[PDB]
Amino acid sequence: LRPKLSEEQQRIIAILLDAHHKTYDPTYSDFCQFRPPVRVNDGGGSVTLELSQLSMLPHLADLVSYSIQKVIGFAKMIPGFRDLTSEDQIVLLKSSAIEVIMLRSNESFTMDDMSWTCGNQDYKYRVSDVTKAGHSLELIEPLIKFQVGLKKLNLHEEEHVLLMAICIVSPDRPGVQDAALIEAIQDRLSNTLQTYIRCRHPPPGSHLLYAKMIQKLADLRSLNEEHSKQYRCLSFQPECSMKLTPLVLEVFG
Ligand SMILES: C=C1/C(=C\C=C2/CCC[C@]3(C)[C@@H]([C@H](C)/C=C/C=C/C(O)(CC)CC)CC[C@@H]23)C[C@@H](O)C[C@@H]1O
Repeated sequence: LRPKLSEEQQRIIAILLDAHHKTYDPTYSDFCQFRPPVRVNDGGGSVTLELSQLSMLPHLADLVSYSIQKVIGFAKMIPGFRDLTSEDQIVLLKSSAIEVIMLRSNESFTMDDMSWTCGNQDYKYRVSDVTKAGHSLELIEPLIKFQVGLKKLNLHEEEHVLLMAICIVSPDRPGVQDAALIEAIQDRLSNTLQTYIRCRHPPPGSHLLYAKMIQKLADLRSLNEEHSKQYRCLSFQPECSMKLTPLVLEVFG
């Protein structure tokens, strides 16, 4: 059976599409306002050098901070999000923030050269730029693998925004008070996505896609954990906090 999207489901999708268009600039016209990217000579990928300089940390910290502000705006527009207590809202935003950033970044990721291209050469981020920000291959390599796998699913924008919404409203986040409400909200998003795929998504791969999408959410949890480990070590570097921003410090600190 392939039931049609209900009126409510169509409206949910329309709201999510609109929320993403208001919170995701595909021209990347605000990036010049961030602290400029600085790329030093580190051909050897020296952990010591990278840690002593962190030349890309200020720029990427601003990009991530800017993105967190956009994700918050996006979340507030998710049907049902505002019915939760602010306490539960904060908990969900903090624990999913980096996952949504990795998800939403897929839009700027290109398989031409395995990089995130955001306009001109100055705003093209490769593996080497991330190591210059203080992170190691243990997080970077799986991150790239994740980006390629997500790209290959060739998701419609409707499925892309539904996945980010589902990612944010997870009942199994450490610290949630009303897990039942959150689960109710997530199920409504999940059924919408499942219905949309069977309904609007053409073959090959008509089915299976949902499972593949749910699996990516699991993958994210792992990246979340690894990023968290590396951020901690990174905060051990003296004078590091000044290279970040208050928002990043509170969300990952
Ligand atoms: C943000 C974006 C973005 C790209 C994302 C990138 C490319 C550079 C390295 C990033 C930022 C990784 C990287 C491992 C995370 C780095 C974060 C560093 C910190 O640990 C702070 C969390 C130190 C500053 C995660 C996503 C990825 C560009 C646009 O698509 C909008 C999106 O919305």
